[PDB]
Amino acid sequence: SGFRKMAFPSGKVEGCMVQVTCGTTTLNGLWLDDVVYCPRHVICTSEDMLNPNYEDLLIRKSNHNFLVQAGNVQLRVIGHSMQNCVLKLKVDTANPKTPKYKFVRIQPGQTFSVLACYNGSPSGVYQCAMRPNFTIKGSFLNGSCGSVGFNIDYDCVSFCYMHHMELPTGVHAGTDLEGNFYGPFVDRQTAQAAGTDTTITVNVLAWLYAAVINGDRWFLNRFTTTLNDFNLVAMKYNYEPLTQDHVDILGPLSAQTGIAVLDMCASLKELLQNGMNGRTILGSALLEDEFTPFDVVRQCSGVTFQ
Amino acid sequence: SGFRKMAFPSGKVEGCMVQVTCGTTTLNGLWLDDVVYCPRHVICTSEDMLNPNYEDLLIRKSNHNFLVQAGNVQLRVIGHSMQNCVLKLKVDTANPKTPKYKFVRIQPGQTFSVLACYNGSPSGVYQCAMRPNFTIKGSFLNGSCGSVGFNIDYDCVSFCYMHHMELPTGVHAGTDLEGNFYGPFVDRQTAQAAGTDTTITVNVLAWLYAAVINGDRWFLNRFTTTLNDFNLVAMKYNYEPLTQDHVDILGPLSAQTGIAVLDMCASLKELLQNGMNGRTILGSALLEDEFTPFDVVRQCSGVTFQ
Ligand SMILES: [Zn+2]
Ligand SMILES: [Zn+2]
Repeated sequence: SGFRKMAFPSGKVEGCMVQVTCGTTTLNGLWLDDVVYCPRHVICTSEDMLNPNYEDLLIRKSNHNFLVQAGNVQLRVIGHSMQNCVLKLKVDTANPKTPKYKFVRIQPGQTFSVLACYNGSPSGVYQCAMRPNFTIKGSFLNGSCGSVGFNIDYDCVSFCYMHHMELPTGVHAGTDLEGNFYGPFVDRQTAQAAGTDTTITVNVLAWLYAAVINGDRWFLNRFTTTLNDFNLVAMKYNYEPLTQDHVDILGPLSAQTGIAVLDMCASLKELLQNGMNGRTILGSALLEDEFTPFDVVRQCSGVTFQ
Repeated sequence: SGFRKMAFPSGKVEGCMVQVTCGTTTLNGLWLDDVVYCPRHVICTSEDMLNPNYEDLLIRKSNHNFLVQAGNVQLRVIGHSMQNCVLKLKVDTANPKTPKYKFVRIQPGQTFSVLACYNGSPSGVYQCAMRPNFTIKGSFLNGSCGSVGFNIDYDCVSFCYMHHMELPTGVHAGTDLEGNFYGPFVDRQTAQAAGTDTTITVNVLAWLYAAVINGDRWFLNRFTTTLNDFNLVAMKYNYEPLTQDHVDILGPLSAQTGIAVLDMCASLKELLQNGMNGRTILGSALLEDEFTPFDVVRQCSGVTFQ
């Protein structure tokens, strides 16, 4: 029993973290097989980030300008190229600690673990979610760029996020491992406002199921609702509209607990309209939306990873 | 910027996890040098846990009855002994992945990371705290016994917790790595009620400093207080009494932010007496007490680990 915000074990990713330095700028890179992936703004000075022309800046860089250090060992760079907003540094040595891995572009509402790193060294691991407005709410100080987000399925690490930017509002933006930003953001120090931070309804419901499974049940009520009726309430409270696809994904949790998805929606409706009256659910005083239905099933059954 | 509940990178501990089976019972062990540490109730049947005589049960076990598997490899057990509530299985092979390590018995209010494991395989990592009543609020399903809690200082893993028991109230009890339970709990399936779950005042204050550093400032007020006056309020709200030792530990955070410890206490006093009026601090709608002052300084400065 008990339910915690839980990150994936980070060892497989720790073995892939390297330091990348170009000129006066040092951030983190990801070493997989014989390629190191890092944010392209490693080639920028602080002044460059106001309006960088990355293709022109990269013309002034050669392979030997990219200093790559894996712990104490220096890696030899034998090629470099830019793919969207990431650089791919080809090195002459395959990472012997390369895990089975994939690159995946995640959807808003999906969760992943972040291994915060500085100077190529891991600092901590935590869980977060791709917000509907394509930001993440992380913990990143200067030097953390190139830290990555990931999911693990048994023995395969699916890399989904590379950190690039902090918005002036303190939220975070980054890319997939193909270098494409999530959302409209760009690797330029400019005005970039985030859209509405909408709540991930299907994740709140999954978390309510997790609560019931663990004995927090005070919020269950005698009511039901419909998708269209619930969504009128979701709109009022800046929740994502619930779809039948979401209802289907919650099916296993509905089956396990015997609480129909729409009955749980009616519990959520009352919590939105009335608040939590000074009480808590799973140690939280607000509705938590960074557990997916798959996260809940995983933690409530005890799935492991090779 | 940003502040997250962050666990230590778990790779060093992942390399120490093994599966231990005795008879029909399987849990987790910790393999360090040529010793495997696990809960002694691995020798119990479910029936035994109502009133086990561990010394009598262990007389019926030989070295070959302790099956120890590190991933796919079987370890050869060449000796066994009981130390308090843990078993020490001597094996014929030193763990080649043994990190620099220490065993430490932590104090209530201190935090640590837990690597939840099943069948010797890591499942997830999360942060938690030793509660003042010597329980922890974890995420442990059947099979998770022998999972460990730990802190990391640069390259040295300080192991502080081994999981043994879930109380009927759903909280968790365990031992240090010398086998001594935290608090009054015993490895017997009996009536064991936990004392008052008191809030860790010094940690709440540290977290308020973290909030200010990150721009959440609405709760600062025009007031101050004294230690004795604040503690009258702490008592009313089941908070730990604040001592001058706590004030001293918060000194660096006071110095950095320019907010005197007792002024922050007056902010906390008002939050306790008036609530949070439907607002949030660092994404929480309640006062968070599982960040230590050292946790806050670490995450706000970006310390890493070899
Ligand atoms: Zn950067
Ligand atoms: Zn057990």
